[PDB]
Amino acid sequence: PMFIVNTNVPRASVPEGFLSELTQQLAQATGKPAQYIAVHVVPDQLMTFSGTNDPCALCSLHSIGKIGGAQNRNYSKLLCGLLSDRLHISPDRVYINYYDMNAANVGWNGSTFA
Amino acid sequence: PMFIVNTNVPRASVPEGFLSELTQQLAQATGKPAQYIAVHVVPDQLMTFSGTNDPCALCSLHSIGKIGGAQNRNYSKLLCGLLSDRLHISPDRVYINYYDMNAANVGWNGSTFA
Amino acid sequence: PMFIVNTNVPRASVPEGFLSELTQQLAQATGKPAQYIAVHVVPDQLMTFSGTNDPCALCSLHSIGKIGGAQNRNYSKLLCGLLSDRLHISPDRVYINYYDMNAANVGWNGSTFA
Repeated sequence: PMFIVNTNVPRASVPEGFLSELTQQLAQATGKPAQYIAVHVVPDQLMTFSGTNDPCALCSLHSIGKIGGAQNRNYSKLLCGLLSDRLHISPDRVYINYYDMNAANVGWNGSTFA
Repeated sequence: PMFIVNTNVPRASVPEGFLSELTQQLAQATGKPAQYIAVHVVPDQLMTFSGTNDPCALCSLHSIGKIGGAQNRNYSKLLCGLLSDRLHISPDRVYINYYDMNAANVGWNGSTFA
Repeated sequence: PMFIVNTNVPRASVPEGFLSELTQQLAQATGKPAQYIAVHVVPDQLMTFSGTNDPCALCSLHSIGKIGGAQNRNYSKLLCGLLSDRLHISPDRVYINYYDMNAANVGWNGSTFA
């Protein structure tokens, strides 16, 4: 899976460890091995949410499978809780787009996974 | 809805107010209130279009519903018009990918819209 | 078509000429003009793969058609080979998500392709 976070919080506010904690927390939550988790954090972005420029985040989680109604609620609880606790971004200024990717549409290692 | 613009136009060429103009022009054309609209603008990118590095932009609009061929041509004329009057990017060097998100695949506020 | 690469390799490590190369190699592999190809490379990113900060990349290829089993396998050989020879990223630390876009969902020149 891959998790991307874009945020107007500044770089010096993302705590050491934050990527490694999202890696291990996502491997538990998705049940995928940690070796296939990628995390990407992009601070200091020019963003607005609900018309204001208070701290906010736009995120994406792509996974082959493990995407659905209850699971994505669970991911939002986990990921909005870490973005509030670690980055101090209120949950109601976070969006997370979830994508259930087909294996034939994810390249890795020179081939795809179908 | 969430609108993202990535462009090779430099930061200082992106005028103040441009994220509020896209917020209020999206809430009028999508019909969704500004509370739900997030906008993210990323200047100074390394990007080419048709092979050349004149001004260009790659953008995405994600929304739960309100996405279709004729709606998307309305959004394309309004957003290409703001990118050409504000950022002076030619409309034929702009791509906008539109995504109709299922509510269960959008997280917000620690849960999801399903 | 549009190809985006996000990677933690530094900007000075990207060959000057790498976007032109990717334009021309994605016009020979998708079979599409280089006028409608857009390429975007984002170095120096905060990202991890398998929980370590060794060189990695998260990419996307979007195209109207030309996207499917065989073609995605071919693009994964071509583009994993390019990022390993040019940016020295190991193919097992690259993800490429492939998106077959409906023509009605791609805006360009103030309209959509359908």
